[PDB]
Amino acid sequence: VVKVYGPAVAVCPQRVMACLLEKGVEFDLVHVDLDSGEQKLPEFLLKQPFGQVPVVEDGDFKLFESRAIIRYYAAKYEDRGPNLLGNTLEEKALVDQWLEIEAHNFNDLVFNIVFQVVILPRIGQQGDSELVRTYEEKLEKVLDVYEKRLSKSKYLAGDSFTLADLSHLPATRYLVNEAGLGHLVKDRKKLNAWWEDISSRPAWKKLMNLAG
Amino acid sequence: VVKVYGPAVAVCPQRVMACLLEKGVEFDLVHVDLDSGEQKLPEFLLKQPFGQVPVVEDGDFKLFESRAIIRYYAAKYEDRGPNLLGNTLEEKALVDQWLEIEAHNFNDLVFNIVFQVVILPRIGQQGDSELVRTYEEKLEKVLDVYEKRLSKSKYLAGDSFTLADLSHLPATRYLVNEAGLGHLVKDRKKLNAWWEDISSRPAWKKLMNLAG
Ligand SMILES: *SC[C@H](NC(=O)CC[C@H](N)C(=O)O)C(=O)NCC(=O)O
Ligand SMILES: *SC[C@H](NC(=O)CC[C@H](N)C(=O)O)C(=O)NCC(=O)O
Repeated sequence: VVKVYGPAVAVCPQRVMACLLEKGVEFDLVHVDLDSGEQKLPEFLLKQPFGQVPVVEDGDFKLFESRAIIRYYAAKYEDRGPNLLGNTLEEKALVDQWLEIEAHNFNDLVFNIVFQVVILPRIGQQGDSELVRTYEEKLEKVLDVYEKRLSKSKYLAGDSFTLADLSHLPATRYLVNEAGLGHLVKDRKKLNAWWEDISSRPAWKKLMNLAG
Repeated sequence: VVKVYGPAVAVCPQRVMACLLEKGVEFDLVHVDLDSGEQKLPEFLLKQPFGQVPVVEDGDFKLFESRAIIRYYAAKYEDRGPNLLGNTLEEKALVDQWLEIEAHNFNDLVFNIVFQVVILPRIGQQGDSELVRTYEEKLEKVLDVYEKRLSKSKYLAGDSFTLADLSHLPATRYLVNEAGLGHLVKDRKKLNAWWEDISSRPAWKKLMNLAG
């Protein structure tokens, strides 16, 4: 059975969990206590040498980097559940393009907003409000491009839900809830409808209700 | 014929060019003048809506994000030239893992060092030397993990050259030449041998000699 390492409430393990749930892959979650620095202990560094989560162990196979992991399980269980990769090479390419947009243009801004507004105060530290404002300004412009895309396509990589949409679920949920920046989605009609659609998927609702 | 947009001397188009050369894919390079802001003009924003390079046009197919593009051509010409993806799903997964390590752990530090030390002075601006030092400190620790990996494997994803190694070529060359930080590679025996190997590949030598 697949072992997934990391907290269920953290963005990066959530991305992996969402894919496994969508694909109907049974897994065991192994909590890693990030606040206390368990991820930097020698024992865990043998699993993930950069001292980050997630990492998966599946028999004698080990893999880390969340977006590598979701690609692997989407392919390994390609014929089970939803088509998360696309079929033609050109369809697959658009999924890859919007995964790459997620992983830099979007996440570099969004995860750092969540870090400053949510993570730091939770471990008793002050966030940098002026830095957060610079991120917000940049993110408006990034999300204007998302809105343009979603005016022409139901989902980011085409007319169906794929890894590209899935990969946005964890950081976006923190952005529009704990971080109080829901307007970035609500201000944009197509983006908002996309968000309310993908975040209502049964696999995601399951994952978030368990997390609290 | 494939059109690749961007300067031949820029890191991001170089990544794409290296893959096309390795796969024996003919292409036309269309220079985009980044220093003067051509990439932010309406005409180019129709090609790449985030105002960045590269973007490729291949008949009626358009694609951007450099790492999506190299995945696409590695698959489209899978049986031509080198096996850049891996064969089994588990082999493919390790290529993906080390592409993801490149794209955040490594590149977030390396491209920002190159930005500060090389790009900014070239457009008449001062780099932030103290910020560069913080990047260097972090990058030593990242490259210690690369050294550990390369002590156990000839290349990053296995015993053969793949997209994972290829994707490191452009930013690493700037790091160890123009940025004057060659010691980060030279200090590490396995990493240095890996670098001198992959950067001596005919496709890469071709690309860099043309660039000047
Ligand atoms: S969300 C939890 C953190 N993980 C990562 O940042 C992983 C990023 C990788 N690029 C990936 O898997 O996608 C984490 O472990 N935070 C704790 C820490 O000490 O960094
Ligand atoms: S290296 C040239 C710059 N491109 C990118 O930063 C592209 C990053 C993407 N994530 C990718 O394709 O990998 C560039 O265009 N610089 C000029 C600018 O105005 O940003």
